[PDB]
Amino acid sequence: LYKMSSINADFAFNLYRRFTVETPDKNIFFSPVSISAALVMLSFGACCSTQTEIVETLGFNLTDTPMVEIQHGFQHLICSLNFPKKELELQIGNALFIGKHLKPLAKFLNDVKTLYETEVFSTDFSNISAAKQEINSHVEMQTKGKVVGLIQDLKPNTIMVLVNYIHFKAQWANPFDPSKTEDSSSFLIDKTTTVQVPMMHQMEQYYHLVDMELNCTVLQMDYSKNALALFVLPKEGQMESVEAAMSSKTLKKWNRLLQKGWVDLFVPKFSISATYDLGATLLKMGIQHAYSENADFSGLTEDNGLKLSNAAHKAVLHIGEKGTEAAGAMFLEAIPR
Ligand SMILES: N[C@@H](Cc1cc(I)c(Oc2cc(I)c(O)c(I)c2)c(I)c1)C(=O)O
Repeated sequence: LYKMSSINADFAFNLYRRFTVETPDKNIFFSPVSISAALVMLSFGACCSTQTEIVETLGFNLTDTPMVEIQHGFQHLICSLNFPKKELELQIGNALFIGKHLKPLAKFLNDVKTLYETEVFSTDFSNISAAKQEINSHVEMQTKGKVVGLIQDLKPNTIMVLVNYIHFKAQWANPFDPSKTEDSSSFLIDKTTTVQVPMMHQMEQYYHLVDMELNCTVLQMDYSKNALALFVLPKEGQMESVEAAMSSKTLKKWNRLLQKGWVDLFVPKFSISATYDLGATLLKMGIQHAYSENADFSGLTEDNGLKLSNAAHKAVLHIGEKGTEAAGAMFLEAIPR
């Protein structure tokens, strides 16, 4: 419901915080919905503690939201996100690359295809090089060329890869005039160091606030339809404290407090990318049995013949005068159990 949105948001912020620990004072950029979607999809085929660990790690309490409701919730979410929207490109889909010799349950396959935007491909993982290339170029195509080389290394014993992809392209409700963009303006990257970036500039009415508790400025920039960007600008030295406070509760607070008024606004034009090896992180967060010799994916294949081995994510962002283009992909790799 809006219950799910609250849970998924808090998962995003907790995972975000894990990243600030693994790569401190560095660019962070990921798609929470992509990561959550891949794991939920994996959970559809899992049983018992293997299944429950995955959803609990995603933030859910199975007393509050039974397994079945979580499944239906995520199927509804991905359907809604993919629903045609004028002036907005947003697609999120998944692909299952199944080994030639695996015995996937027709139930699992029919379910993910009908209910979870899944394309299924029979894959010859005995040519591990060609398989890696096939999967990479499919993710590349589905992300409109924006996510290149998702998979760097694929284990020779790989017998299944689950991939989720997201592509987003939208125009600002109020685009910037490139004739007002300063070619070269300073951006502070640490206390004593600046980099030069093009700085877009406009004066318009925007929803905004100063959080008096957190000492950050929050700025909402709408896209032309069904979407928005939130920029959170901490006071000097206050990034750590703002990061600690990010939560669904904090977003709900801001939603009430944001007020539309005139702002003389300067936003950088830039592109960034980020990659994450997620195997160890997901284990630490509580996904354990999925990796073990006693992994229970009895809902996926006839012979419960696999276990999770690797996971990784790549995401890219561009912001310019016209709008924003962002893409991401998540993969989970399985080997014989
Ligand atoms: N106020 C305008 C603009 C706005 C939309 C969203 I989406 C949002 O982000 C969240 C995220 C979660 I999770 C919530 O529970 C809530 I409430 C808002 C915020 I901040 C502001 C609107 O409503 O369209």
